Amino acid sequence: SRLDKSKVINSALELLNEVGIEGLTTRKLAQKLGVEQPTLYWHVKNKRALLDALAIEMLDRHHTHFCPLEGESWQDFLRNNAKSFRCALLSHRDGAKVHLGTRPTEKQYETLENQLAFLCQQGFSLENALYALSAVGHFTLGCVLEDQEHQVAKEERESMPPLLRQAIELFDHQGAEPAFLFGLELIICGLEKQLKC
Amino acid sequence: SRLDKSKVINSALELLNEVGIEGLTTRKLAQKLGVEQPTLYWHVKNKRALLDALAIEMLDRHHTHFCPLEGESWQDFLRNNAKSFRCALLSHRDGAKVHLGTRPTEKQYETLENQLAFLCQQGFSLENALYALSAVGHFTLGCVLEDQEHQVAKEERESMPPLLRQAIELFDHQGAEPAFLFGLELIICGLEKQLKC
Ligand SMILES: CN(C)c1ccc(O)c2c1C[C@H]1C[C@H]3[C@H](N(C)C)C(O)=C(C(N)=O)C(=O)[C@@]3(O)C(O)=C1C2=O
Ligand SMILES: CN(C)c1ccc(O)c2c1C[C@H]1C[C@H]3[C@H](N(C)C)C(O)=C(C(N)=O)C(=O)[C@@]3(O)C(O)=C1C2=O
Ligand SMILES: [Mg+2]
Ligand SMILES: [Mg+2]
Repeated sequence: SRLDKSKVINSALELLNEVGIEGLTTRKLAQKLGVEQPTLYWHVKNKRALLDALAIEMLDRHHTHFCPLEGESWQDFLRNNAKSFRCALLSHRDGAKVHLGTRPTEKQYETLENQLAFLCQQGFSLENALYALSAVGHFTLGCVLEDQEHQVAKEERESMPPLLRQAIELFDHQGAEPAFLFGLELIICGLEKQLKC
Repeated sequence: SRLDKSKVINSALELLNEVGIEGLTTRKLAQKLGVEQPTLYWHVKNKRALLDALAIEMLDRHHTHFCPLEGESWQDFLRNNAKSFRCALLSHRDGAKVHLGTRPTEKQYETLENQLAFLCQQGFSLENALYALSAVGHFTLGCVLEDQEHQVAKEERESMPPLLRQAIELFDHQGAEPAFLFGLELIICGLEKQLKC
């Protein structure tokens, strides 16, 4: 044990994959680290705090499109931002659940301010620009949550009208990705509309 | 004890409110009913099955706009359908989590077939019509999940750029409802677009 925040979060990320969000505990975490449970406090207070750092960490590694490139349309940006957010959530077991209920923190202030200012100078009012953000985040979270639940819920469970069958089979056969890429693009047309004003 | 499925689900709905989704168990349920745990099996196999019935029940009571009224635009219908779905999820503690990962069941076949056929005769292809449905459901679920988590997550936790502050305060001050009504309406403009074809 070199004893590191970075090693704790690494190890916690692994443990999340092993047991998932409900089964994750600080007790189980220290044991995986081969340390006593008081020691691990020097890095995490408790489960919520641990979960906040896991959520933060998943963005650090995977949410790469947190920032607009100039010349890149706001439209492409809401697109690539949602994509990498999605990508962040999917990176681990219960990724979307680990994010749920988190809020902006100090180290995101600059990223997030830039995010609203980028939209604003495109001509969205601050209000619509923050609603453009929540619509995309709510929608993306909704997709990954359903998509992520699908598997554990299919484990624990065991004939119809032909259009419904066709619809389910089309839905089932096409991944989460198209269902995701589709709504994403409906939201972007709503916003292309709104902005025209 | 008259011993009823209807009484079990009533009582389970109550228990969900008391302890929430993770703390709900069949063990805790029978004890609330004043019965032994074998007895309660004659109505529910296990937690997943219980959760499926709770999810079903919340739609029965509250998801009233499951069906289009002719003369009612598809647009008004996707609107009122999302609204009452939302309404279903919010009706109980962890309502949105209880739905997560559920799938269409036999008694929904007629409702749901009608739902895709209604859109189809409006001129959506089956595929887009099922994507119009998932976009709205994913988005609605994403809203209520975040909205529902907000409170428990605020219990268990403890300064910034002024536009971010303004954005948070605007966001915070305006309920979940506007953030919800907004994305909903972006999705509907995307679909008003797509259909034009
Ligand atoms: C293909 N078909 C669209 C599927 C496929 C997988 C699914 O997991 C689901 C659907 C239909 C949708 C219908 C949506 C609908 N609406 C968009 C809210 C809806 O009215 C209902 C309902 N029972 O009225 C659903 O079951 C629903 O909430 C739902 O849970 C679905 C759902 O779980
Ligand atoms: C007002 N502002 C938009 C708020 C308010 C409450 C919130 O709970 C949140 C935001 C910003 C959004 C930004 C979205 C952004 N995007 C739409 C995916 C985003 O890029 C980030 C990010 N850190 O890059 C978020 O924090 C974000 O995922 C997020 O978690 C937010 C979030 O949790
Ligand atoms: Mg967030
Ligand atoms: Mg569903």
